[PDB]
Amino acid sequence: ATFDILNKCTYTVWAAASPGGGRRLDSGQSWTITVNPGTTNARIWGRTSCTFDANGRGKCETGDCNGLLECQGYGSPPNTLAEFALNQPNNLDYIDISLVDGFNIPMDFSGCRGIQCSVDINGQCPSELKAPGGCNNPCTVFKTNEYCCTDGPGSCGPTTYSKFFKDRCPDAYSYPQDDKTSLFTCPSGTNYKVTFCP
Repeated sequence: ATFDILNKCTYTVWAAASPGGGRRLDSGQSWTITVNPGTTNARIWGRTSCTFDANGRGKCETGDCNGLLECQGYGSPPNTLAEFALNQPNNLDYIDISLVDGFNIPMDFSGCRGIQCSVDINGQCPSELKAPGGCNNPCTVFKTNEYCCTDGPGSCGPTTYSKFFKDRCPDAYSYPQDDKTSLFTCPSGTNYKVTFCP
């Protein structure tokens, strides 16, 4: 599938993708990439307040991926995530927005359907979760089963912290096993758009 990633934010967002790399997107700028069929574990995100040298090495305030402009792996929370797995059994793509790795930039992720998390989550973030330039999931900050779901299927459920996210962005994953209301499919052959600050 092709993904068009567009920055509508008034500030620069350094877009990233696993797999795909990364690009500086000033306001209004787009980057289009191809992710091949069968790819799983994939994600697109944006990074805020980056500094990079002439070789693309540096650091971002949110979503940094091992200090590279061109990501070769996942970023550091908090980062709003567009997650996808392509061309899975029965020709289904599995898509979602996740806040399980935190929020940093409001996002729209569209394909056969539009999913959005566009609220001022940073401005309303609980003091327990606040991070420079974003809002961490409780699981990232507090390493307990109640937030992280490590103890098996059904061992965790919504918490006052997951609900902070879920009340505001009902369609995104708010805790690791938030599947029934956050996991979507599109028929395979769909193409996608990720928009920052929709």
